[PDB]
Amino acid sequence: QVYRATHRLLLLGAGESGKSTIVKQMRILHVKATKVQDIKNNLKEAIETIVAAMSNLVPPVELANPENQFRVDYILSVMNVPDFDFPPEFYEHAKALWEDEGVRACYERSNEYQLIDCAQYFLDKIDVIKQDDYVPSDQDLLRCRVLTSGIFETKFQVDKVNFHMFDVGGQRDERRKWIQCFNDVTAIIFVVASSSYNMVIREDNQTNRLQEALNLFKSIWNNRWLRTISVILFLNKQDLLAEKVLAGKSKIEDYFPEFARYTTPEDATPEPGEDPRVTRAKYFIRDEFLRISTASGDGRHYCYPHFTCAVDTENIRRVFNDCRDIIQRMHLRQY
Amino acid sequence: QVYRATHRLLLLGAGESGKSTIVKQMRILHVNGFNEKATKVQDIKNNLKEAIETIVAAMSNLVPPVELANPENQFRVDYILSVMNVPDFDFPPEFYEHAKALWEDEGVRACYERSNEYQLIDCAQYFLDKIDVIKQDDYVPSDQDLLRCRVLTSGIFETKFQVDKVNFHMFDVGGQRDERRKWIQCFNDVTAIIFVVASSSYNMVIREDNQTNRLQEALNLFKSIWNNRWLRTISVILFLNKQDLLAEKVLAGKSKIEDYFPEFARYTTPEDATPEPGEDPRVTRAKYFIRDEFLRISTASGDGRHYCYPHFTCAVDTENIRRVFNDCRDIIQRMHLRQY
Ligand SMILES: Nc1nc2c(ncn2[C@@H]2O[C@H](COP(=O)(O)OP(=O)(O)OP(O)(O)=S)[C@@H](O)[C@H]2O)c(=O)[nH]1
Ligand SMILES: Nc1nc2c(ncn2[C@@H]2O[C@H](COP(=O)(O)OP(=O)(O)OP(O)(O)=S)[C@@H](O)[C@H]2O)c(=O)[nH]1
Ligand SMILES: [Mg+2]
Ligand SMILES: [Mg+2]
Repeated sequence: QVYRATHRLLLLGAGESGKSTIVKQMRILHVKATKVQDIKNNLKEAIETIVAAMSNLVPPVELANPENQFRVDYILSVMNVPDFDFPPEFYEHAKALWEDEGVRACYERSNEYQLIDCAQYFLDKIDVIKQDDYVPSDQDLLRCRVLTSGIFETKFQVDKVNFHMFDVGGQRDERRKWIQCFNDVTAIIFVVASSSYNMVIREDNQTNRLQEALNLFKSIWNNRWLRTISVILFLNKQDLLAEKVLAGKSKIEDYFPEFARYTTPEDATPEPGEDPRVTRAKYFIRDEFLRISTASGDGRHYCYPHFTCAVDTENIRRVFNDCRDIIQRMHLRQY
Repeated sequence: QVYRATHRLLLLGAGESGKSTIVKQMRILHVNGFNEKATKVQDIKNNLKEAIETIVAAMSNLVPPVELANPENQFRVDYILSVMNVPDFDFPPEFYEHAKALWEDEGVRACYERSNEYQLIDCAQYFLDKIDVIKQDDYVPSDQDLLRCRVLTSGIFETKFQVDKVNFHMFDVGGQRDERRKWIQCFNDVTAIIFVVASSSYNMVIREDNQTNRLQEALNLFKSIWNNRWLRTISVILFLNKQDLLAEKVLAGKSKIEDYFPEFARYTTPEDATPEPGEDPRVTRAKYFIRDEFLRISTASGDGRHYCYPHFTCAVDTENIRRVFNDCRDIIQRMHLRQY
């Protein structure tokens, strides 16, 4: 009985797209020692990855300061070892490396390798993290990355209405377990890491990320079990997408040729003073998905897109509240 | 200094478009007070009287004229027409009963369905359906009753409210051609314009000259505003109002859209449409077409100095307004920061 009365929302999307970051935003709105481990862990992974990559790129990247070489040597030594003790000498080698113009130049070419999203975020606050009395903020916990293996349900009430939300693992190994969640689903929330148009998936290091998303979305929109189900599509990481468009170093055209003839829609509503180039790039990415969503469905289900930033509490509070009504509609449309 | 920190909003739009109704929603949602209670009951009564009189007055004046389903209902029509212009109408028990008996007459209903050929108020059927409730001595208006009620706006009224410790000064104006002269008094330091369009009026003519199409008047008014010199930098949040009335009208198909806006016959529902679950494709098509007519004007000038943010609304529906206005708060703040 309570079963059918529940608003059952299923988060889907590839890996590192923004799924658990959405759940975290839900707990902060409607609902620590291990967490500092995870934050310290992300911090270690960030630096190892950058320094490890310098001598593997083509052309390779060398240190701006030859005298930093011993620090590279340390980082690479303590690479994959058992439960690392995080000595003080770790925090200073990491900081000094991060300030090196060559370590940075390798960071700028990070789409050529597999770097985590929180990388810069955490590297900018090594001095805060290292303190004994350090207590992670709400934002730190949002940025913190922990890969999801398994199915995690999160229950929360909003204006007296109850929601049960399912977070899954995004990578390929995990997609098998998804079918275990298809029962009585009110709405699917599909998340997209929009800024990843110039990157490749971890699984095979060949498949374009944005492409993987488009296919996974195609598979979802046409799934035998989800014919009736409507999809709320978060075109996420708007902040990163913008920055990349404004940096102008990696072009969307090179990865997606069709963008060359693309023109901003007549009904595109840009943010106050938003650069025209951002507008175009963000609406292009949107229209890549709507092509798929309009191809089938026969009016049995619909796609409702939104531009989001999963790490922005006020953004996720706004977009989520603006959906509470259609979700109710969809639930009554199921009865 | 306090002047520059507040969020100034200006309700623009034609007569009977829905401006005052949006204002009452802001009060119901953000200000304190159940209701003068006595003055309003009188307004709702006047509303009821107008609808009934208007409908029957029209029967013989329509072409072809409509006749009573039951001829025995003639003394009723005779009464209604005989108390047309009484200034201090006492509302005797006799009024309510004649009104209720004619409203159930198939012929009067038939003339109601043809109200786009004359001038009938929005709340007609709402108040006529509860004539019984309205006549009791202990009759007190519900929120909905107050929202459906129609009073002409003759001036500028300001409503101040707060959401999340943020202050909103909202100015309501008169939409009829007569009042548009006063509009410049509110153009000072305005943060955003909310423009209300009565989507459903595609088949009606304005009161002022009984000739100009209400939707064309709204369009022309929007062009005037969008291209006004004092407003070159002020953005417009477009409320496409009367969606409930639009859908009814379209689902009935008794008066076609193309018959008033010919270009509709070659308009195709955008790829990016997001219909409500179980929405009739016809409805989705009509409502986007109307939205677009307005966007064609907004995208023809402005040069990045201001933009248009369209929304589909039903002002008499508190949840609809609550939701829509909340969705707007962040860009209203952004508009203000952009001004600094
Ligand atoms: N800049 C920025 N970072 C974001 C945004 N959304 C997510 N991230 C960051 O990206 C990372 C990946 O998101 P996360 O929630 O871990 O992905 P996921 O889809 O749950 O990953 P998985 O379980 O399938 S492997 C986290 O570090 C997170 O803080 C966003 O909009 N902007
Ligand atoms: N059913 C329905 N009625 C509506 C809607 N919006 C407004 N109305 C009705 O339309 C009528 C006019 O409302 P109002 O808001 O006063 O117009 P206005 O813009 O203030 O008009 P003016 O002051 O310029 S003359 C009222 O009867 C109101 O109840 C809506 O979305 N649906
Ligand atoms: Mg996850
Ligand atoms: Mg008014």
